[PDB]
Amino acid sequence: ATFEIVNRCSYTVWAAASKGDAALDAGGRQLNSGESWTINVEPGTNGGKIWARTDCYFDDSGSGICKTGDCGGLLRCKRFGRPPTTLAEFSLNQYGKDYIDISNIKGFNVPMDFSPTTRGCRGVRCAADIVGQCPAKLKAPGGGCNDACTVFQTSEYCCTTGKCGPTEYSRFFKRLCPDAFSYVLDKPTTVTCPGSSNYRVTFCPT
Repeated sequence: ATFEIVNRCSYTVWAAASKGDAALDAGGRQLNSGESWTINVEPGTNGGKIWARTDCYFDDSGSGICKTGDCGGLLRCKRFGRPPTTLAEFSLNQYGKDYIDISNIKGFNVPMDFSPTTRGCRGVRCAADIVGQCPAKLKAPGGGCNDACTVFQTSEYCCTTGKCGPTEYSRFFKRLCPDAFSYVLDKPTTVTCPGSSNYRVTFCPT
């Protein structure tokens, strides 16, 4: 499947793409404002994620640090990034269908649209100003708005027992971005697309 990753933000982002135990495609790249990066994701990929990283410094070996979404200090991510990270999540060719969602379960750093470029399903978006409106206790100094599990590490926020409810913090994210997951047991906002669809992830869509 083809994903075009577009940075419409006014600032540089370092896109990342991983399935948690390996990079997808090159795994990461710098995107200046307006740039587009096209990646190929193997059919059958289960549990892939794309996200943006902000305020990164990398050396010539591709080693460094980012203030949001850092993936063990690498330009080319092999593992998932450190919160806060708005996530585009996908599983492809699962019994004939692709499944896509946006999640705020690991917080929010950059607004995002995640849409098919082929026919037969809808896109999803979280483009509200979550950072600006972030509750004081969830604000990340490096930038972004952490989820409550990351911050407080309780069974209730992290849904460790598999039983948890919405919280004051999850409802913040859900009010601003209803079409994104706000906590682990949120009513799913997954979109079902035809198997082998192609997609575009746009940072700062509005």
